[PDB]
Amino acid sequence: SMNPPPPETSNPNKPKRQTNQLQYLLRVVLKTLWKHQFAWPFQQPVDAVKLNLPDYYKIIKTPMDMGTIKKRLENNYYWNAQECIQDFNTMFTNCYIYNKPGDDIVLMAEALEKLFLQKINELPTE
Ligand SMILES: Cc1cc(/N=N/c2ccc(S(=O)(=O)Nc3ccccn3)cc2)c(N)c(C)c1O
Repeated sequence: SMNPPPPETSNPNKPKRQTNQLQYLLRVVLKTLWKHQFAWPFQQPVDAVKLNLPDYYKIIKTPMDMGTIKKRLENNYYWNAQECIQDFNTMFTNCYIYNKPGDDIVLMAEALEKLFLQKINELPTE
């Protein structure tokens, strides 16, 4: 099986804006997670071909990753902070669906998610 195309990251038919929350999500949240020691599985779409995961895209229909999120932020793809937050949550959830408790990748997701949630608790005002 081929990989699916990656998620879209730019669309000139959507309106654009910068908000203080979206700024925080790129400059604080995304950049803090990106440099973490456990970021590496999450920095690009899951390459099911290269990683020998032939059922990955049979199970995961809404793939998401932080490379995609970073590009979406940088391209003003998101209008609402919640859309971005949702993408992070999808990314974690997919990892929990496909993998099992105690897998190394799950433990890495958990740690990154706890950090994510801490930072989201510190989002500034609308
Ligand atoms: C999200 C997710 C990601 C997964 N793998 N992601 C990977 C992402 C990148 C690599 S890498 O370029 O070899 N870089 C490495 C490999 C090992 C250690 C540090 N960096 C390997 C795997 C994976 N195998 C599953 C099952 C997942 O659910």
